[PDB]
Amino acid sequence: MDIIFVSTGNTCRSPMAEALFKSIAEREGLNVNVRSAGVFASPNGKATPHAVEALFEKHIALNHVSSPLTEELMESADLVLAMTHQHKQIIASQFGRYRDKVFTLKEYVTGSHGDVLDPFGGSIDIYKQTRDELEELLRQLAKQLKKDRRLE
Repeated sequence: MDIIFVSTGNTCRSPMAEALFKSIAEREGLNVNVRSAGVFASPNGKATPHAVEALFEKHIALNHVSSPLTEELMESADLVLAMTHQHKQIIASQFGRYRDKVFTLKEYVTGSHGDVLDPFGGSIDIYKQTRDELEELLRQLAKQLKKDRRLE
């Protein structure tokens, strides 16, 4: 029931995923704790302006503080969903004890190997396309988690 989304900087995809998923899960009455982290994150970080603007259009306020992935986070998580395969492997090399909870978002939800590509430095339309890709995956993730008895 404790889910963590992980990207590189924890400024774009992963905070977007966390905010979109919180919104979706609350609509559906899922019992989840949602967090996000970055494998190379410098905290004190806000989400990027385009990430914030992309969610703002969907009436979601992306108020976020960037955070590094910690051993404490890895331990409390039931599921760790990485944006790309490279993230998955980086997490696995640093937190090998917890590899069994780490999957890419696309592989966990769709069964397909695929990455959620980095929008950083891109235009607002790049971010809106990332938002839309994420929302689709996350709506499916929400329906799937409904069947997980770990939701208590």
